[PDB]
Amino acid sequence: TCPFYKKIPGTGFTVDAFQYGVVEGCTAYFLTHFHSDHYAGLSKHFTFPVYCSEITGNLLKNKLHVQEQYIHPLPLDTECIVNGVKVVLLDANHCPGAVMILFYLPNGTVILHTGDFRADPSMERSLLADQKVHMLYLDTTYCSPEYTFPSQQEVIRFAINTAFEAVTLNPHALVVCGTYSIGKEKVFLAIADVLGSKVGMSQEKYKTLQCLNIPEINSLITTDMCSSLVHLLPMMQINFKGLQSHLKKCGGKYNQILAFRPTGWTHSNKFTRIADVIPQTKGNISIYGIPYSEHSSYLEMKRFVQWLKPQKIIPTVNVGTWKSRSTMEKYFREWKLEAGY
Ligand code: NI
Repeated sequence: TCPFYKKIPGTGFTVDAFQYGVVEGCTAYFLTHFHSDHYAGLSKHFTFPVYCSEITGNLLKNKLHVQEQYIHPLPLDTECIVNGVKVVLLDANHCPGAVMILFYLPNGTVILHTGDFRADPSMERSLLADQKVHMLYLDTTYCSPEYTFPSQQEVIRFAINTAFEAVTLNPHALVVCGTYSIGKEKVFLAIADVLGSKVGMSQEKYKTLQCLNIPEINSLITTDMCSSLVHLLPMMQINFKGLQSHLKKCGGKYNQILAFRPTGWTHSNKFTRIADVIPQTKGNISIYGIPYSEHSSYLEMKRFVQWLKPQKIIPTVNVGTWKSRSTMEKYFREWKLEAGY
């Protein structure tokens, strides 16, 4: 049974609700982005209308096999009518294809559903500038003041400088970057660009990247591993055993691995500056964990919400415990008393 925070009142609409069978009353199923917790349930046997971005629709067709007749892609930043209701899709600054959805209800209420997002001041100059929002369905992944991490640009600067220095010292070093979903592609693309290399990967990951409308992608990636000195591997292989086993497969071309694990937040964030990050090392293998986030920090979240001034907030993440729900409600009331709405 579908929970309340995935339903849009006054409509036949649901958001990120594919794991509950046929939802009674649902005439259109929205999908915010192609991450497994959100698409859980979709397959080639789905027969209801799915609304999404172009990039998410390319992934639904090629990777899950959903038939074409049930995929409804919408352009971004454009007023669209769906089943008699005006909607807009906005860039969520999450992974490729990720959107927020503005719903203009027949009774005059306006609802923003963030999906998953990383709030940014540039959102204050989108179509959200133009009118009031009554209800906010909010990605609360990092809604606590301990969740701190740097800008994506600082993190990429660290990764590029780390890789360029290691390979310039040792032209026989290989760089490896872990992945388990779409998102975070700037990590491996920026490193391969500084090294003058294409990125090598499996056929399955190449297929996924070919769905993402990245300009000039054919110049950036390949399935020919031997030609490449930046390789992608599944995240589960990013450990000393997995990486040893990978170096054997390269036929004595390389004598050192430098590997990156993009994570979300980790408690090493509470003490260490990005500058000061050190790897885990065994022998000719070193592994860096780098805090590249595609969700809002506490501070970015609070600024967005204090600017938007919603009448009501419904969290979509951390909703399963009384303590998490209570904690989030306290911060929403602080923010409202501080800013005066
Ligand atoms: Ni996500």
